[PDB]
Amino acid sequence: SVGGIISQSFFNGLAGGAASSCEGKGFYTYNAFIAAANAYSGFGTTGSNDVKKRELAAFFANVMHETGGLCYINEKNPPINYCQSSSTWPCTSGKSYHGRGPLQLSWNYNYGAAGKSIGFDGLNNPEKVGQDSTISFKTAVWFWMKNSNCHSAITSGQGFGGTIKAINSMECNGGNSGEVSSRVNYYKKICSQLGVDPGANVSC
Repeated sequence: SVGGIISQSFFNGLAGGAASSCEGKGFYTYNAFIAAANAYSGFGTTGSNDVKKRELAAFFANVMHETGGLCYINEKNPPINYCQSSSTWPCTSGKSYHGRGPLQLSWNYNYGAAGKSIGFDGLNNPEKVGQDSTISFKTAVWFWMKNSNCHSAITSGQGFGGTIKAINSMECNGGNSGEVSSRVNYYKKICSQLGVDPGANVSC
């Protein structure tokens, strides 16, 4: 029922600010988002209308931050391949697990697990996250629901700030106040566009 809260018009509003030269423009699509949202039971369909609106606002605020406003698919000039040697999620030689997609999925161990959930080979074909729109959004909803405390935070009174803590706790408590402010600014704007109060515990 996410499409009832986030319309095509609302999504185009978010995606439309990206410069035409952004790789994300026309890659990050409403069709892909709605397909991804519906794939994970409870995502933006938990709680009252205000709770659902705040969860979706929280998801999009973090997505807007991570992608520079739905501009970037790929992490810029990644310094490493993001391989942590593992017997469970072995790195494929020659592949990079740099950030890709709406929440910048990174590291072999995360790609492996995402691929297992979504139905692609995360270790051998991490590039799919930057090539298939629906897979790309599914990695973000998967991370939100299954690989982090983001969903639990936003549905247990921890507010938007709890989602920041769930995603990159190093930013909180003065770690990087500019990064927190970036995420918060997006959250407040999106809440305003959805006509929902941002709630408590907005920052961290």
